[PDB]
Amino acid sequence: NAASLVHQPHPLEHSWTFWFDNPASIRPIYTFSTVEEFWSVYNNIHHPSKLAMRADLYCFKHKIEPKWEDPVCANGGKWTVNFPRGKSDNGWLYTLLAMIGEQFDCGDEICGAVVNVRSGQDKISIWTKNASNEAAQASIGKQWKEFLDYNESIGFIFHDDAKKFDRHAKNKYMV
Repeated sequence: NAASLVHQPHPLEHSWTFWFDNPASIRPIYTFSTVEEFWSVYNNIHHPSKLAMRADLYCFKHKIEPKWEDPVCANGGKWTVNFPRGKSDNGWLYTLLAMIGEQFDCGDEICGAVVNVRSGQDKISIWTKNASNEAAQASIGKQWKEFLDYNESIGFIFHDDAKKFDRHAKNKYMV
């Protein structure tokens, strides 16, 4: 009946799923496919300023698992930004909105994002596919900086390098 007609949800291009790792143990917690479901879920998950130390909160396209070994992610990598502890809520929200709104020019390459809550600095990363496509990666990085008003350099780390070297993995690209 007209009830659904006059209050119709606004579908997203993709479905997305939040995953959480507490402080193989990464679990899916909320899926959403519309703008209204996004805000409903976002308003019931803690913002990073109220997540516990060592928490990782991921938002990935439906059916991409946030693991280096996932076949979509395997040859990919990540861009990373840093924020002071407890000062990452706005950057997280903008990152989410840019992703789910398909605002990136090379938005095909995006897998998802994650916020890592740590003492000292919080980190946010966008995970992408096809690490070796430097042009596409640089487009994403540059465009992300512009969305955030971020004024520092940001680096891209191949998943292959993060797996092999650990803390010691270096940035392949910077922008």
